[PDB]
This record gives sequence, structure tokens and C-alpha cells, in this order.
Amino acid sequence: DLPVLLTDLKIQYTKIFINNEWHDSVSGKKFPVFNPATEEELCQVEEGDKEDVDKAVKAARQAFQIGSPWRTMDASERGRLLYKLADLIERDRLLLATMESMNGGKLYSNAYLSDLAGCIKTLRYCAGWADKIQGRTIPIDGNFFTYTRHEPIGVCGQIIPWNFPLVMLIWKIGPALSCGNTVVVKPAEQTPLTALHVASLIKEAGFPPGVVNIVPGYGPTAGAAISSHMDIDKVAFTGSTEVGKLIKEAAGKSNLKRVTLELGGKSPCIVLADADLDNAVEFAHHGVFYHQGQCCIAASRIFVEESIYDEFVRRSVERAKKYILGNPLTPGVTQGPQIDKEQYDKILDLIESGKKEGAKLECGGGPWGNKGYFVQPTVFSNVTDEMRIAKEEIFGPVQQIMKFKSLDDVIKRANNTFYGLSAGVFTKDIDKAITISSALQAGTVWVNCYGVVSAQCPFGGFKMSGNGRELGEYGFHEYTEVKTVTVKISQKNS
Amino acid sequence: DLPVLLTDLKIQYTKIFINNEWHDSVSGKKFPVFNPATEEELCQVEEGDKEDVDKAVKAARQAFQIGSPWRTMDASERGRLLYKLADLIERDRLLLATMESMNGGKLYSNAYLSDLAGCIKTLRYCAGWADKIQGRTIPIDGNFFTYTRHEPIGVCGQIIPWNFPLVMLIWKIGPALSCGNTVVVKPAEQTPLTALHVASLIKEAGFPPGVVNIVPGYGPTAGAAISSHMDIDKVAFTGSTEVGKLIKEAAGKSNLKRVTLELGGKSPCIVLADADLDNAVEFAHHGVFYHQGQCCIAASRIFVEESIYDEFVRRSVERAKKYILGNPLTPGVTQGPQIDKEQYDKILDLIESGKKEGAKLECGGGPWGNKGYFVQPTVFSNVTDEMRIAKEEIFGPVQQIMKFKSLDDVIKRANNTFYGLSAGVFTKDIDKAITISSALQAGTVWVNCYGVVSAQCPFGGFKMSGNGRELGEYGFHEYTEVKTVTVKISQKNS
Amino acid sequence: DLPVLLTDLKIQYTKIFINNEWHDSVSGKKFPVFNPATEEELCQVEEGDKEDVDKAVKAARQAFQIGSPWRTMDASERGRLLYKLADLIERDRLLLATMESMNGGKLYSNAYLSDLAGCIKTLRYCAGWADKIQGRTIPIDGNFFTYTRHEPIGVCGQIIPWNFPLVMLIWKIGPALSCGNTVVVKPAEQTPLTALHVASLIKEAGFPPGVVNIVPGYGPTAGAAISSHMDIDKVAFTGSTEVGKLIKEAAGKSNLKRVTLELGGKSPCIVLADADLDNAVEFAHHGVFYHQGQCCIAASRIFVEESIYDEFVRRSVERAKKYILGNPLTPGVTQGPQIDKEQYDKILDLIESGKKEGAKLECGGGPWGNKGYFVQPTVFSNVTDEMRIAKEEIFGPVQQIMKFKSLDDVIKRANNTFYGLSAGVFTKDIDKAITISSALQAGTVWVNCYGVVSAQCPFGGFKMSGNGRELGEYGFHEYTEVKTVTVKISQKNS
Amino acid sequence: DLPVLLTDLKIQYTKIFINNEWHDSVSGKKFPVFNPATEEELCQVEEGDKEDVDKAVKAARQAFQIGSPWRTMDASERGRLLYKLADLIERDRLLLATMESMNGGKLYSNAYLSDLAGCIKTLRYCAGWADKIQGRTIPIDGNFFTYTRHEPIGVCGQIIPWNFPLVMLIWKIGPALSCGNTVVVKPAEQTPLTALHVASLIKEAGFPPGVVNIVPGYGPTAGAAISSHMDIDKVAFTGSTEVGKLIKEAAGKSNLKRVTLELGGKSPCIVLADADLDNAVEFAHHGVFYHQGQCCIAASRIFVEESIYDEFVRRSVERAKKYILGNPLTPGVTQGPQIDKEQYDKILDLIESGKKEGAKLECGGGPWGNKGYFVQPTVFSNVTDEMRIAKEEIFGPVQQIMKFKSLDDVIKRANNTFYGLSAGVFTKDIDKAITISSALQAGTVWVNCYGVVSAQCPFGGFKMSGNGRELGEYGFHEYTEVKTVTVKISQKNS
Ligand SMILES: NC(=O)c1ccc[n+]([C@@H]2O[C@H](COP(=O)([O-])OP(=O)(O)OC[C@H]3O[C@@H](n4cnc5c(N)ncnc54)[C@H](O)[C@@H]3O)[C@@H](O)[C@H]2O)c1
Ligand SMILES: C[C@@H](Sc1nc2c(cnn2C)c(=O)n1-c1ccccc1)c1ccccn1
Ligand SMILES: [Cl-]
Ligand SMILES: [Cl-]
Repeated sequence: DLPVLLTDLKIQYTKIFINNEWHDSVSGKKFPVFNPATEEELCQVEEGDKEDVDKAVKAARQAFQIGSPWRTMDASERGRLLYKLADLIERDRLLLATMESMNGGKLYSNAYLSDLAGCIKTLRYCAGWADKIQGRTIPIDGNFFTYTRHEPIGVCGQIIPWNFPLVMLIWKIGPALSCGNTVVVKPAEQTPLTALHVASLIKEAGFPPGVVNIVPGYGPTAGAAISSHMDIDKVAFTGSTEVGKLIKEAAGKSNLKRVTLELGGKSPCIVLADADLDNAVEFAHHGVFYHQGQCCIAASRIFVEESIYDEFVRRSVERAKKYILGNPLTPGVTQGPQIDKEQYDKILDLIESGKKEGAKLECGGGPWGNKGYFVQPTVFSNVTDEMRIAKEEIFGPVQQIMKFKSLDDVIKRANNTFYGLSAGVFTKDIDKAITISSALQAGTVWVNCYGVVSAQCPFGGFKMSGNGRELGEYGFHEYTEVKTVTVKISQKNS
Repeated sequence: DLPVLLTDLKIQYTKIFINNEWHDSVSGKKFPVFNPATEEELCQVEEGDKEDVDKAVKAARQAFQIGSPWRTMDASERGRLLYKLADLIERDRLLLATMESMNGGKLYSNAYLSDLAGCIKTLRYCAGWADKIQGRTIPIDGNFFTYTRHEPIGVCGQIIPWNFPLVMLIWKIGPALSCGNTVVVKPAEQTPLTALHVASLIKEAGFPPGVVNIVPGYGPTAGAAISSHMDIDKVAFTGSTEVGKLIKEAAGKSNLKRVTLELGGKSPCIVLADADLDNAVEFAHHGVFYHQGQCCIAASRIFVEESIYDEFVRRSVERAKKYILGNPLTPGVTQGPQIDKEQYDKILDLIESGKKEGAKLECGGGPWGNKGYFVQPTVFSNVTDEMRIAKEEIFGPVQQIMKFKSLDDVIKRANNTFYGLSAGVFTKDIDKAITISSALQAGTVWVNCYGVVSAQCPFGGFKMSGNGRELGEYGFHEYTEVKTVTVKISQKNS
Repeated sequence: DLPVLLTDLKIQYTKIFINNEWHDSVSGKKFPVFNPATEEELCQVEEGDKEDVDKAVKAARQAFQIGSPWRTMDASERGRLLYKLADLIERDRLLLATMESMNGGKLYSNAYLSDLAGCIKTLRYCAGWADKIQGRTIPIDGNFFTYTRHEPIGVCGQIIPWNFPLVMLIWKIGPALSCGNTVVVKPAEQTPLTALHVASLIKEAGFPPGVVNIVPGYGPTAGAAISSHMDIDKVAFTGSTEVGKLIKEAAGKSNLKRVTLELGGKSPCIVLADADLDNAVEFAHHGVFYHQGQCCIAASRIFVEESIYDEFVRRSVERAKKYILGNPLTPGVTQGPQIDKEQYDKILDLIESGKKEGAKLECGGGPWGNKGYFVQPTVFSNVTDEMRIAKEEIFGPVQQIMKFKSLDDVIKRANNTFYGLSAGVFTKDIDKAITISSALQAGTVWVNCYGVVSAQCPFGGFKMSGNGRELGEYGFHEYTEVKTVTVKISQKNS
Repeated sequence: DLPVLLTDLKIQYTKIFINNEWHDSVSGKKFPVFNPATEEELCQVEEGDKEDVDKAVKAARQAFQIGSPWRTMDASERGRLLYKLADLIERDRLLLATMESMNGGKLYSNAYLSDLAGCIKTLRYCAGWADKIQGRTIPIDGNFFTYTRHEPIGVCGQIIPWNFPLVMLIWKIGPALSCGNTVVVKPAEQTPLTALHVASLIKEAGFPPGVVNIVPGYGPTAGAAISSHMDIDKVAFTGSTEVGKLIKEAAGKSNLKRVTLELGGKSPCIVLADADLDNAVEFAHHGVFYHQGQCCIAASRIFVEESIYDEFVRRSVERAKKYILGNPLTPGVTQGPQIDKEQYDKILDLIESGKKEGAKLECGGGPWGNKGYFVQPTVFSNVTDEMRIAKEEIFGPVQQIMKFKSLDDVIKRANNTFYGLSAGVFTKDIDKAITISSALQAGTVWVNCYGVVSAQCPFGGFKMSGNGRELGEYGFHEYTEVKTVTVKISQKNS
């Protein structure tokens, strides 16, 4: 069942959020926010820059001070607040799913059924950890009592992309807040709206002021101020490789802040001759086409064993021809637009490189419509490893299908990339599932499925797809700072 | 390569071991120890009884006192001592493998290559844990500092069987000593010799006196004194269900000591039509016949899908006809004797019940030789679920093979037992491996193998096969006692 | 603030709860439930016996079957249900706090502010663990893939006392249900009412039928049927040592079910000369007098250093003279009645033994009122270690105060008991806090406080105060059963 | 007891170590290695540069390949090899302690009794972890089986300082090798000799070729090649802040390799009026003067409460006047030289700034001797927070002592630094110990001691003292890469 908002969406929250109050930009400047489906301005939002980030950090630092409400409150109460924020997002699900769709070009049914559900479930997951973050007592050599405190780090700068605005906000703030950090969030300039609504709910839920601060604005201004800030203890980021590089450099030059990045992928699937063929086709298809291909985990290289390759290509092409393009709010629409001009241009340029480099165009290969940044769903077969479409993240509805005959060789080809976010293995054989998944240099390997993401699992890249893990037990480690306390005693006993 | 002891085995250690010294029994009585292959007495050993156990417990209690060497020494030094004991067992490997074979009726090549290697590796594993046993710091509600100490329990009584004398000694003392407990060990009356040699090495390695005490003797005397002792904090046991019951009752009536038991099994294998047939035959065969069938994990019910059942039965029978019986010290001998008369009698009685109840005798079915407790390796096909050989632990070289056609039904049949120590699943299908292994009520489930036991894995029973786990990270929990320390403070911070 | 129920309490739930429906007893018999303050019957409740327990176990077994809703649902949804049950208990807090007070003789302000808050917070804590109960992947020797499943155990019988009916219900069902077990709960015959209300909320919250079953009734009938049941996998118990012994024996003789017990204490405090005297007096006082002394953790031996002993005794006596006895529902009443005649008789008998054995009666020492099982708050000074009041759990408002001069000696005296549930240490010295707390053989040691119990901490006894731990990360281990799955692979890699 | 090498030290290992063989530099160039006590050349060593690092990385990559000996061997055997390397270092303790002293200007008794013991114990600690590095099985939403592999990362570049050459080598390679990584180590140009000896023992112990590669050489050449290498997965570093910054930038610009740094400190002690004064004086003294002040953890700001300040200053000054300078190999010598000219110059420049800025010179304040880089042990009192000696890491025998009157204020002053490696708290009060240690932004806080470092504890900086932790359970996380494997199944059960 797919309920809808029964009156038109009214945008209310357009300001910078610091110390639980709404601020105008220091400069006074505002910037437009667009609907990618119509190319029309939805509203203007206060443009945060260095001076606004500086205010947010000061508020975040003050909220983190020893003796403050956020530091002294029970861990269990930090969890209570997170479960309350999840209840409120659940309350405003229709509103939030609609705003997400409209601002982000995101199909409404997915926004409502997947993104909103993921936000709610991830917050509830992170809430449960708050009073289960524990240190150790350690049987050190000598007459000492040694324990560790897994403290919060402090002020965490969190720079967020436009492809999953709300989900990415919750992935960042959920763990950070559960561990007792304070945060300065910079949403994507394309998609600040859902973040600012959530900030209203952070106030309503009763989080102490300055625990969450939200500074909408642009990357080289507000983002760079975060990356280079002398009093931000950690920056976490999801987005491009280029910006990731800029962030680590700025961090290195400023205060050696802790950095975790999640960057692109060129995630491969390996489909063995014994694979459930329909299952492999359907998961690989959704693996590459989900949200107009605008997923870090996009299954953008699909290697299929020769004897089933032509059948795989045939079935995949027929699957890609079934989409209905248009406004992501209209029921029955199954493909929305790309987020903006820059991404639109990149996808089309890469599609053209694929034609020019001699890949076989099975379907699509051009733009669509009189308005909106729509790209036809596009399939290429006979793709080889040195083509631009085999090497570069497209972030569009563009599927690459390749044949292999040698399993040793295709593992090498799958691993022959600076990326490593994820991969997929399709086979019925137990030994092959285990050995192949172990050999792939990828952070998540799916077996006979793809794109299965849940709050209980750590998620992150190998190699230049990033560093560190998010979510799961393991992800919570990177939002703590370990302190060893060692006390001289007269005599220790076991 | 299989080296041998180049001179005859001379038995030296025959006394009770308490406070690192050799004691005569309080009574003055001694008991015979036999070689099951010849039925000849090897030596006499001091017979421990209540009074001797009482001395051992007093020594173990004194060694556990706050301020004592064993309580105050570095955890890392407890580990150092365990690695040294492993070095010494490695030094005396030939001696120990020979003594084990001679006293226990255990094939020498297995005693040397498997049992001795298992002892050495398990001690080294347990050594590594000593200074990695850690408590927690806990973010309790209110203004308090709360930590936990995972302390040793105290004096642990450890009652050991005759089928793996040395391995079972190390499985018991390794974890207990690594966690900082002191122990009172009662070896099987049939097989005290290797334990007393190891006690000599415990002295030589430099363990503080009274940390390990070894009281050879009988079950209703020395064993019952341990189970009912008012100052033994925990009893751990491997052996019969009957004795397990006696131990828990005695424990319940005395001082509510912590009890962990490992008892029989009637461990089932399920062989699917798609299984690698030779692999399944070879592992199921070794699964049931290992050490003359005298293993808790014996694969004593083998369920095979109808379409491959007759082939499975054929191949298994030909495998069982390949043994050479005789003295377990002679190279090329592949089956030694059963441990003693009682076990011999039980096996033969159960073989006769199988014939009388209408099971199909494929091979074997009687005794062998003029001397030693030898039983022919015996295979029964067309076994049904209400036969004695399907329900009762045989502890002999007696293999039961059964057909099934419905997978739902055979899972039910495999689970239809009060036992639950282990099981095996043979299939190439990923989904079947996972779903079947999850559905089996068994402590260890092997997939496309059997009898794979290593120090890194917890091991223990579901249901009446016992309680608690041994070895692995998880096993170490049951040799600690958790103490929560909660300290009032003026103000806590995260 | 202390709100109250604005209309009279109407009792609704009086039946056996099995498969989410209300059953009459098989026999047809019912038993009375009394208010200990008035000695008047509140209502009649269906009397569960063996036949009813047998129905509950069958329902619990069916709900635990592979493929059932409770086994297949997301762990996170098990958690969701527990958070919902906590929301409902919060909704009915006034009702439940009132019923608890009326049935249990429990002061209403404590019932409302402490017990109800503890139930709610503990359920929310246990909810958070559900989808964080994890196994391991293990680098076993040889070419194998080994993982562990921390499965639920199965059907858990849970036998509950009358002193904290609601808190004890939640301590039992919260962890068990979070781990995915099904339960058969037997509330105390004195106090079934709050449990049956909670069962109504279990239905309303939407727990699958047969996941929680509640069989009110008596100990030697319904309780013994649980302890001796051939298809209950684990029994957990809080209550007397005598019954604990009966449970382990019955368990041993039947199906070797896993048993965890929490039994009495004779918990000591050690007050050093440098202690904050008022702090130590106030915590030791509340430590022994809380809930009419009817707490397992009662601080029933208080050892005070000679130089501050007379001042400690003086201040404690004046503190004990400040109570107002009467109906626990009336605002300003600070001491309610004892639960029943048996406990009343025991307390008074023990008070008389203290007078006869030459302890110094400072205040109290007799009954109070024309109705209700009230005992005057009683203080004894100059108590010595062989008096009955020094050795035996009183479970009444009876405080024992003792002098010491040697710290070595008083640690010995504090440890000289078969009990070991808890202890308290009062000092300003860092080294003394650490060394004394380490040396005490007690499951929880408080430093400069007492009776600080929270859901994040494991809680349980050393020695004859019980086995196993409840709550905290550590407590969740005892509601799982570890299964090792080891899969043969062609080649493993690190 | 302090044994000595009975014949003169002969230097043997002077070459680059790659694939367990000794290589000349590609260039052919060699560089001198000096004894800081005499300023005399000990030998010439092959100078590694980019081309040699490139060879080492290729060897390390080949050793890490799926299917290789190092990837396929049992975890327990990786541990076995580490325990063997520790046995060999123990065998060559005299040799290694002597070489360390001679090359590093390190007192021989400390080199033998502390450094060598630390190497041996840390290797044995890391050995014990190898087969206890475990992933998880995770109860993910939906019908999936999800586990994690904590794999090794891959090729780890490890850049090592000159102050603890051998200890720092073992701190780096022990965890990395235990987790299954391969390494490219660059020792300090000042101190390559002990590393090259250990490489000989790595060969002798039987580590597969290319698992450990050692490239001696200079920082901007060999070091920069490591930091900027496109096929090194992680760089770990201990040294200056400046180089740390260079490493993160180079890493950022090249392949976004994982970086962990340990950098300087300006570690403060807070001494309360109630502190054991002699204990605080002795630990603070050794805290700042250990190894000629050339420790990252140097207690280089000592804040003492006014009422005991003059007594503290008096006792500290008399302690500092007791040293005997000279050759670190001569028995009775208690202070050796600084490592080299650059460090010598910095210390003397900073001493002069302290005089010029108006700090009170109590003793020392100049160079010593005709040869060697000796600095007199120097104490400054009345130091204020804006002096260079209060702000900058000296890395010399220069002690700063300061008064405070307000505890709130001195915590602020202690935390008022971009550093944060460690701190010390001296008090008898339980509450003050806990609250102060919690409030200090430092990675290790010692209470009533200082400089207590053991293998069981994580160690690392807050703020610009670095990122990540070394040693302890927690440190092992940063030498793994987590892979989530999620497998579609037909139906999951709990
Ligand atoms: N640990 C605690 O918190 C606690 C709680 C209650 C009582 N006690 C101690 O026990 C003493 C006696 O009190 P009690 O008699 O009410 O406690 P009890 O142990 O008899 O009763 C507690 C629970 O055990 C059940 N029970 C009784 N007999 C049983 C049997 N044969 N088999 C199975 N279950 C049975 C009861 O019905 C109740 O549900 C008290 O004076 C006190 O010292 C301790
Ligand atoms: C209400 C308390 S429990 C509790 N609180 C107590 C006791 C004495 N004083 N106080 C304040 C006591 O014995 N108990 C107790 C302990 C074990 C078993 C039964 C009762 C609580 C809080 C938080 C979480 C879950 N429980
Ligand atoms: Cl486990
Ligand atoms: Cl714990």
C-alpha cells in the first residue's frame, strides 16, 4: 500500500539551524533549490558559508563541553531521543517522502517505501546502541588497574550528497549522536530541504541545543570550511573521489582531523553458468538502474559466463525496455530524472564515449523529454575493460555487460580497478560462492542478490572507494575515541 | 612422517599430584591399569578417594587466595606458562603418544599425529587468551562509574573420560588455567598415565604449587567427592548421561556449584542426492569409525536420499571391509581394541539387538581375536528410527545407514532425539546447506565434512548432549565469574 | 511528581494466558490473592498445575518451530515488539503501579517511580539488543569456513518471586524474548496480578501467539512441573536457596535443562574510618531497609571501623526511627507490610533469636498494628558472626551492625558466607576501593553507594547466591545457544 | 641482573631486505650510520630510494595474493611464526640491546631490561591474537545470511622513528603480521641497524618471502615514496607533526590509502595537594627525563597545586641533579646523548627561549662534554602557558613546572593544546581521579603513575597527537578491512 499526501506540499524550513534556532546567513545571501523533473525553482534557502560554519562549530563545541547536558545525560536517554526522532520521522513520513521526491527527483514509491523506512529503521538501530557502547578492563602487566573509555570524539563535520539526502543524513547523524558526538551537517546544495525539516524534528524531540547543527550551502565554501576547520575533530563524507581528495588534503593541512570517506564504485557482478538466470538478471538490473543509476553501489560491470551470455544480454535488454519516464510523484512512473545538469552532461558524454569506443548499443543511448534531466535507460553489450564506460563511474541509467570464459581471469578483471565498494556473485555452488566472495576486493559482496543494505551491517569501501565503515556494530567504532586509564595499585589480583 | 620411540616405554609417574609433589593415597590402596589390546596390567597407580580429593581442594583453594602467586602474576605470565607446558608436551611427544596408545587402545599414528598435535595446538591457543580476557566499562544510568571484572571462578573440579585422555585433560585445564582458575582433575580410572606425565611437566614448567592437582581414582569415590564438595566452585565433565545426571544432583544438593557437561550423541548426517558421493561416504565413514567409534561426535545415524542410497551403502560397506585389527602400536594396524569389558559388552549387546530387531547386517557383527577387547567393524543398512541401534549411543565401530525421501521428514527424524552434540550435511546447494544447518538442533554442524574439531571453535551440546561450550572465544566465558563494580561519582561524562 | 490513579482499581485479568488467549484451569480450581496490608482477598485467580503447564509448553514449543512467525521475523521486529510493550506499560503505569502496590505490599511511590521506571527502561534496553545479538566468523585450522550462530535456546521456563513481581517478570522475559526464545512464566502465587495485566499488553502489542505464556499457580505444583518438564530447554529462577536446590535436582533428573538461579544474600558492607560517614549511613540504611528488607541484595551485615562505629550506630538508629507504617497506597507512608504470614513469622523468629543470642536491640524488635503483616524497623548493634541474624537471610526490616579493627580480618569475615550476591565498600581511598572490591567474593560491589541497579549491568551471585548473570551485554549470553557451522572449502584465505 | 655481550659487537646486516634476500640499492649508493655518543661512523648501509621501495611493494603485493602461502596458512601458524620471532629476539637479546644502545644513544640497561623485554612481550602478545581475529554473523533484515570477514588490508607501509627503533618496529609489524598483512618498513635513517638484524631473524623464523621487507633510507626519498605509492593500502607512522602532515597529503593525492599517525605530545600532569608527593615527584621526573626526554609521552608540563608547589620544585630539582652523563654502554651511566645534531640544536634553542622568556632556571641549561650530543638535565620553574617551552615539544631533558590554584582552570590549561597523547593525575581522592581523568583530552591518562605502557592497552593520540590506536584488542582493528558478505536464502531463522 502506497498512501499519499492529501494536500500540496508547503515548504517551511529554509534557514540555517544552529543551537536549535533558525538563522539567516551572515552574508544575507540565499540560493535557489530546484525540482530536477521540471527544472523549476521550489524555493530559496539561506546560503551558509565560512562564517556560518564557524557559528555552528562554536555551538557544537559548547554542547560537547564537559558538564553539559549532552555529555552528562544517560546514554540510554541519548538513545531515547533517537527513538523519538524516528517516531517523528514516521509521523511525517508522507510529508518527508513527498519533499524528498520533489527536491531529489526520486521516485515517490521508493522514497516512501525504501528511503523513509531506511531512515526510520536506521535511527531505531542507532538508538539501541547508545547505552551498549562499552570500553574494557584490561589485565595489563604490573600492579595497575587499567580500563578504557570509548568516549565520543567531539565535533563531527558531516558532508552529505544529493542522491539519498535523508538516508545519508540519518546514516551520518544516527551513529554520531548515539556515541555522544555533536554534529555540523552540510547537505548537498541540490537537496537541503528534507534535512531542514528533520532539524525541526530534532528541536521537537528535545535534543539539547547545538547537538545537531545544519548549514546548507555550497561545497567549495561551506564544505571547505568544514574540511579545513581547526576545531572540528572529524569530517565524514559521501560523494566524489575528487572532493574526497580535497577533504583529506584540507584536513591534513589544518588540524589532522579524523577523516572517513565513501566515494564511487565501479562495482562488478560475476554470473556463473550455473546461476539462477532470471534471479541474476533481475538483481543485476535493479543493481545498476536503481534511482536512475545514482547509487554508489551501482552494478556497473556485469561479467557473464559465455555459455549463458547472449541469453543474459537478451533478458536484461527486455527488462530495460519496460520503464515509464516522467514526474517521480505520479503513480506508475518507474524512472525519474537525473539530479542536475552536471550529472546529466556527464552521463550523456559517457554514453557517447561508449558508442565511439565500439560498445554495442542494445537500447537507449540518448536524452528524453522537453523538460527535466531525463536519460533513456541504456544497455551496452560487448563492453571491454579499457572503455571509458568500463572504467569510470557513470552515475546514470547505463548498464555494461561483458562476457568471460575463465574464472581466474574474470576475478582479476573484477578486481582490476582503483574502486572497491561492492560486488555480486551469482552461482548455486557453495565452494564458488565462498571462494569468489573471499577473493573480491570489495566491501560488501552479495551472493545471489544485490543492493541489500541494512542497518545491522557495516558498509564501506576497499581501496579508493573510501575508508572506514558505516553502520553495524563495526561502524560505531569510528564515532568513538578510546582513552586508556591506568591506575597504580598496591597489588592486583586476577 | 611417523617417528617412533626408540626405546621401550618406562612408566614413572604413578602417584597423586598435589601442591606439585607426589603423594601416596591416604588409604595406602593402589589400583591396576591395563592395556586394552593385551588385557595385561601395565602398572599400579595410587587410588585417590574422598580424603585425597579433600587434600587437593585445600591445595587448590590456597593457590587461589587473594595475594597468592597465581592470583597476582601477570595474565601474560599465566599465558607464558601454558606456552611452556605446550613446548614440553612437544618435547615429550613420542613418549606421550606411545603411553596414550598403550594405555588407551588408541592407534599410535592418530595418537601421535592427531591427539598430540591437538593437545599442543590447544594449549598454545589457550595461552594466547590469558591476557586478552577482558571486562567492560558500562554507561550505566545515573552518576556512577561502572566496570566489570571477568575474574576466575576459583577451584574447578574436572572429571575426564578414557577415550581422549590427553586431549580431554588439555581441553579442561587449558581454558581454566588461562582464566586464572585452579584445578582438581580426576582422570578416567582406565587412563590415568598420560595425565600424571603431564603433571610432571606442569611442575617442570614452573606453575605455582596447587594450581593443578591430579587425583587418579574411581568414579563413585573420587568423582563423587568432587561433584559433592562444599568448596569446589565448578565441576566440568565429559562422559555418560547417567554420570552427568549424578553430578548435577550432587552439585545441587551440596553447594550449587556451576556445572558444565558434555555427554553422548546420536549425531545424524543428511546426505542429499546432489552430494559429492565419495566425499560424503569417506567423511561419514571416518565420522562413525574414528577411534573404534569411541567419540562423542560419532556419526551414528546416516540418512541418505533414496536415489543414491544403495550406492552409498555399497561404497560404505567396501570402505569398512578394509581395516586391519591388532595392537595399536604396530605400523599398518588401522583398528585397535575397545577400552574395556563394560564397553565391549555394551557394543556386542547392541549389535545383537540390531540383528534381532531386523536391521540388515552388511558386514562384521561379532568379536575378534583371542585377546583384547576387539569388535569387528560393523555396518547395518535399512535401520529404522525405533531400533535400539538408531536410539542409543553405541560407542563402538557400528555404522547405521537409513534412507529418506522427504527433506522435511528427515530433518524431523534427525532432530527426533534427546541428544544433540553434532550433525553433518552433504550437498552442493548453497540454500540447502544454510537452511538445513540452521534447522538442525546440534551444537556443531559440518557441511560437506565431518569431525573437524579445532581450538578456535566452541564445542558443545544441544539438549541432553550437555550444557555450555568448550574452547573458542565463547568457551572461555564459562571459566570466568563476572563482578560488576559500580562507583558513585559527583558527575559522569560520556 | 507523583500522580495517582483517579478511579478505583478494577481487577480484570485473572486467567491462565496461553497462545494469546485466556484459559480456565484444567481442574477448574482457582486460588485467592490477598492484599498483605489488610489481609483481605482481592480476587480469585485460575490455579495452574501440571496439565496447564503442559499446555503452555506445547504452545511455546509450537511458536519456536523452524518456519514460525517468531523464528522467521526480523530480529529488529522482535525489538520493535519489545519497545511497543514498554510503551504500553508506560501507558498503563498508574494502573500497574497501583496494582503492584495493592497486591505486593509495595509502597506506591517506589512502585511508580522505581519499579515501573525499571520495567520500562529494562524493556527498552532489551529491545535495543535484539538485532545486535551476533555470532562469529572464526579462522579455524584447515581449509574450512567456520561461523557461529547465537541462536535462541528454545522454550524457557521462568519462575518468579513476589518481592518485585513486575520487575522480575521484565528481567526474565526481556532478555529471553530479545534473543528469540519463547517463555512459560510462573508468577509467585502471592502476586500474579501485574503479570496477567502485562500478558494483556503482550497480546495488544502483537507478539505472536505462544511466545509468552503465563501460568499462575503454586510452587510444588506448577513450579515443579516446569523444573521437571521433558521439553523445557531452560529454567531461570529467583527465590529461596531451598527451591533453587529442588529446581536443579528436578532439572538434573528430567532432561538436563540449562538452569540459572538467583538466590538469597547476606550482603556485607565495609565502612572505613575515612568514609563519608553520612553518605555511608544513608546508603547502608536504604541498602538494608528497602521494600521492607525484602530485597535479595539487602545489606544485612554492616562492618564499621571501631573509631567511627558508635557514631555510625547512633546515626543509623536515628534514621530507622523516622518511618511511618501503614497502607502502602497512602501518600507519606514510608513502610508497608511484609508479603505474607510465612515471611512475617520468619522475621519475628529471627528477631527473637537476635535478642536471645545477646545482640544489642537499639530500636524496634516486634510486630505493629491490628492488621497487615507489619514488622517494626529493627536495628541490632554488637552483632557477632555466629549469631543467626549474622548468618541467615532475614528478608525483613532488620539491620545488623558490627565493628572491626583489622581490614584483613573484616574482608575474611565479609567473605565467610556461602552467599555472595553483593557487597558495599565505603572509603575515600583509591587503592582501598580497588583492592577491597577485587577481594570481595560478590557479584556486584558498590563503592560509596549501594543498591544501584541498572539494565546496562550484569547482575548475579557468586557461590550459593546463584549462577549466571542477568541483564547487561553479559546476561544475554545465557539466553542463547551457540552453534558452530564448519564448511569444507577448496582453499581458504585470510 | 644485567648481563652484557662478552665480545665486541660486529655489524653484519647492512643491506635492503626484500623477498627474504639482501639487495644492494638500485642506485648503488650507501649512507653512513653514526654513534651519537662518539659522533663516529659505525658503518655504511645501502640507501633505499623510490626504486627500492617499488621493489619492496611488488614483493609485498605478491606475498599478499589470493592463494599465496601467507594468505592460505592457518591463522594459528601466523601466530606460531610471531612467537618464534620473539624466541629469536630473546636468543639475541644481548646482541640486540647492545646494537640498540650503540646506534641509538640509548642507555644499555634500559635497552636490555625495558626495550628488549617490550619487543619480546609485544610480539608474544600479537602472536596470541592471530587466530582470535574474528568477524560476525549478523541478523540482517530480510531473508539473508550475512557474515563479515575481518580480512587483512594488504600492503602496509610503516615509517618508523629513531627514539625506540626496535620497539617501534615490533609495535608496527606485530599487529600487521598477526592480522595477515604484508609490510614495507622504513626505519629511521639514524637507526636502521637493529631492524636489519630482526629481518635476519624473520628469515630464520621462516616467514614467507615478501611478508616483511625493510628499506633503510631517508625520509623525503624512501619515506615519500611509501606515502605516495599507488599500491600501498595503508601507511602507519610515528614521528613529527610536520611529516605526519606531509604523509596525509601525499596519501590523499595518490590513492587515498588508510593513514594512522602518532605524533608529538605536550603531555601534562596535574598534581593535587593531597597527592603522595614523593610518588608524584618520582613518576613526573621519569615521565619527562626518560631516554633523554626523547619520548612522545614526555610529561613536559607539570601543574602542581600552590600549597605543595615549592616542595615539589625543590624535590624535583634535587632528583635532576643526580645524573651521570656519558657513553650509554658503561655501567652506572644514567644519561646518554641526544640522537643527532638537529635534535641537539632544537633542545638548546628551546632552552635559550625559556631563559629569554623569563622562566626560572633551577639547574642545567647548557651542553655537556667534548663529544656526543649531550645536554645537561634541565629544570624550569615558574613556567607560564605562552612560553615556547610550555607550547612546543622539546624532545630533550627539559622539565617544565607550573603552579595552579583552581582545578577548573588547570584542567582548561592542561587541555589548551593541539596535542593530546597522554596525561597524568596525582591524587588520593577517588572522585577526583575519575572526574579529572574523564575530562582530560588525552589518549592515555595515568593515575598516580606515569609512562606505564603495556601490550594489552591501546595507545594513541587525541587531536594533533595522531589518529588511531596501536596495540591492545582495539589496535588490531586498524590492521583489518571489514567485508560484509550477504547471501540470499529462501527463509531465515533466528
Ligand atoms: N532472591 C530473592 O530476591 C528472593 C525472593 C523471594 C524469596 N527469597 C528468599 O526465600 C525465602 C522464602 O520465601 P519463599 O518461600 O516465598 O520463596 P520461594 O523460593 O519458595 O518462592 C519463589 C518462587 O518459587 C516458587 N516455588 C516454590 N516452591 C517450588 C517448587 N517446589 N518448585 C518450583 N518452584 C517453586 C514459588 O511459587 C515462587 O514462584 C525468603 O525468606 C527469602 O529469604 C529470596
Ligand atoms: C527497579 C530496579 S531493580 C532493584 N532495585 C532496588 C533494589 C533495592 N533498592 N533498589 C532501588 C533491588 O533489590 N532491585 C532488584 C534487583 C534484582 C532483582 C530484583 C530487584 C531496576 C532498575 C533499573 C533497571 C532494572 N531494575
Ligand atoms: Cl561464538
Ligand atoms: Cl561484562
